Order: sequence, then C-alpha cells, then structure tokens
Amino acid sequence: GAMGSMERASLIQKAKLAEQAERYEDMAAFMKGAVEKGEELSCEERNLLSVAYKNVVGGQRAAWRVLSSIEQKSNEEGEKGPEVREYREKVETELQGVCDTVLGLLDSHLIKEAGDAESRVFYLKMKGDYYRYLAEVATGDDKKRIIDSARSAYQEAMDISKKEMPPTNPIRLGLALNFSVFHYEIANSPEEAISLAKTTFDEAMADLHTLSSYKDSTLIMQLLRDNLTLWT
Amino acid sequence: GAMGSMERASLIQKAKLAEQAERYEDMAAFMKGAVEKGEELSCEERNLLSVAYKNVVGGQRAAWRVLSSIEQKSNEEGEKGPEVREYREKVETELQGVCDTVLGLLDSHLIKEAGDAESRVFYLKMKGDYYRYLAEVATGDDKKRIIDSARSAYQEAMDISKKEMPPTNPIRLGLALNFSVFHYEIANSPEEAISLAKTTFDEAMADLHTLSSYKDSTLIMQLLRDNLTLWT
Repeated sequence: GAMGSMERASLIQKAKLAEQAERYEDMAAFMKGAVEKGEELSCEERNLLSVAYKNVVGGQRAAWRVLSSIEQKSNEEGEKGPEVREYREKVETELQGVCDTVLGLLDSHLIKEAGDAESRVFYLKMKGDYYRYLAEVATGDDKKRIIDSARSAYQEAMDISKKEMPPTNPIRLGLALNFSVFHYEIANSPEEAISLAKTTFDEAMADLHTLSSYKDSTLIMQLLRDNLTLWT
Repeated sequence: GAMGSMERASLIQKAKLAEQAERYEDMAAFMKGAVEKGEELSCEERNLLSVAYKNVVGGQRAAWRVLSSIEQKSNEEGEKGPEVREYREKVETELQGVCDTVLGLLDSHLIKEAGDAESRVFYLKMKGDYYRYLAEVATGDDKKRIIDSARSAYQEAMDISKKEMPPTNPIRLGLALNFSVFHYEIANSPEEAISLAKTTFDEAMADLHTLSSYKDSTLIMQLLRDNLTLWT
C-alpha cells in the first residue's frame, strides 16, 4: 500500500492534521492505512475513521443528488444531450468505489466476533450505512442484494445493542435512527420505520433522567421526532 | 488525454455541471480538456477556467497555511516528530503540481500575441497569480526565478491594460490590486506596493461617474483601501 511503510502512530497523527486542514480524502487514506496495520482501533480512532469516510461519501452523495435532480428536470419536455447522465454516472462510480473500500475494511479488519459490544455495534452500524449508501444509487437485482445486506447488518447491530446498551446511549440511538430511515426510505417499509422510531423515542424518554452525561442523545431524539412528523 | 475523445461543447457543459455540484477538481479537468482543443476561449469560458483552478489551488493554499502555522508552533519549545513537516510537504507538492498545470496551459495554449486586449491581459494576469502562488511556498534560487517570472507577467499585463482599458474596468483593477499585493507580500517592495495602489485608487475615483455598469469595480476599490490601511 502507499501507507505500508509509515508507522501506525504517524498515520493517526497525519489523520488528525488532515482533519484540521479539512482534507478528508487524505484523512481517509491515512486512516485506512492505520486500519490495515491489523490492530483494534480505540474509540477515538474509530471516530477518526467514520468522520473521514462520512465526509468523503457525504460530498459525493450530495453531488449525485444535484445531478440526479438536474437529470429529472431535463427528463421533462426539455432539452437533450447525454452529458448530464454521463457525469452523473461518473460520480456514481466514484461513490460506489468509496463504499466498497469502506465495506472491504469493515469485513477484512474491523468486524470481529470479539471486543467491546460498543465497538461491535459501531462497525455493524457502519456496514448498514455504507450498504444503504449503495442502495441509494443501485438498481435491479443488485439493489435487492444490497438492501438485504444493509438489513442483516442493521438487525444484528440491533440485537447486540438492545441487549448490552442503555436506551439513551447515542450509538444505540443513532443506530435505530438510521435503521428506521432505511425502512422508510430504502426498503419501502413505512410501517416498520414508524414503530421502530416510536419504540425508540418512548424507551429513551422513560430514561431521560439517567443521561444527566451528554445531550448528544437529545439531538437524535429530536431527529426521531422530526422524522415521525413526516412519516405520520 | 482523458478528455481527448470528448466533444469540446460537451466538456464546457460538464464544466458547468461540475460547478453546480461543487466539483472543482472535475470542473478543472473538464476545462483543461476544453482548452486543449486548441480554440480561443470566450469571456464566459475563461471565467469557467479561472474559477475552477482558483478553487482547487485555493483549498490547497489554505491547507498549506494551516500546516505551516502548526509547523511554527511545534517549532517553538514543543514537541517533536517529522509528521507535520512531512504532510506540509505532501500538500506543497500537490499545489506546485496544479500551478505547473495552469502555467503550462497558459504558455501552451492561451497566451498569444493576438486577440482582444482584455483576453491578453486576463491570461497574463493569471500567469502572474500562479507564479505568485508558487513564490509563496518556494525557497532559494528557485524562489528568485519565480519572483522574476511573476513580475514580468504582471508588468506586461500593466503595460497592455494602462493603454487599452478605462481606469474603472475591473480586470485592470484586479490586476493592479494583485500586482501591488505581490510587491508588498512577495517581492519585499512596500514602496512600490503603496504607490501602485495609490495611483490606482485615485485614477479610478476620478472616473467613478462613468462606471454607472458594475460595482464589481467598487469592491476592489475597497480592497485597495483596506490594503493601503495596513501598508501605511
């Protein structure tokens, strides 16, 4: 690899520099490099991983949306030229590229039957999310196999978290938020989306007295609310 | 090239899409492709060129600054590790890469003894600016040769513009602003910086009654003011 001859600790340091310079591509390559060393990431390191990929794939999903949308206008009685589909396709391909990279890392290095339950859940949720990102652009039988892959990752995460985390823990909250958005927006399951977000909001309300140590929990709870709004 | 088999008109279109998706790298590759077709750019096309490169080199100069600055803190009684110099060097190399690309295009395709005076000035100013960007990171005799290159491009631009453009024209204004900043910040010539910005502000004030058709002219005039502030 291009990062194979660099010390793990130096890779983490350069990830942190790249974040500060706002170089998410770089930040992401440095973190991939660190992961490939074959050692468990800490909590701080896993966040550095997801923040980096999150931003990279983030810019791509947003450019895709801009382009898909321009490609629907131009699909409504003008006028012509394939350029916009062509470019939309170029961008789609990059995005599939990055998701396969992330899914590769998760499957090759991070997802294990061992470790903390908080980390097991963290990675399985990330698997869920990267499949979901693939599902947003995929078609046909391909789309079908991805949806199932997202579902299995998210479900297994849910089993682990419902058993081993308080209902207020923001990983478990983020996970259930993401899963419910998957049911609604990807899997065509508004019934399942709604009862998940409901169960999840309710069970956390019942405990709001305990989490006083973050109100990172509360932003997600508003998102759950902001969501049950449009879905009902 | 990667753009060699694409139609010129399609390249322009995809530049415009890349701008809207905020993909300046892409936008820049598409415009380089269009330039390589060997045809004069219009006014609209030249702007598409500089907006694209401007943004690419812009993000790099800003990451460089973040890193150079962190590299001075860490150069003041802690602590150690070469990582920050290493990364700063990686980023510097990318930036030199893009400037050489732009200077190549200008020299190979755009700078001509023929055409509009507005275009001749536009490209020579751009040459000035890309050398100046190189000067900001260069050292030693290399730095010396670059400074002279910037100077000659900016000077020749000035000769053309002082003769063939009204004192209020925002290209001539942007050019003199940039040249004066070069004298101050790159060439260690505060005397020359000040008298240029002065002459340039004054001569435009004397004509402010004519430009009523943009007040793009006026923002630059404030910049000239905002500058004569710190320099005196």
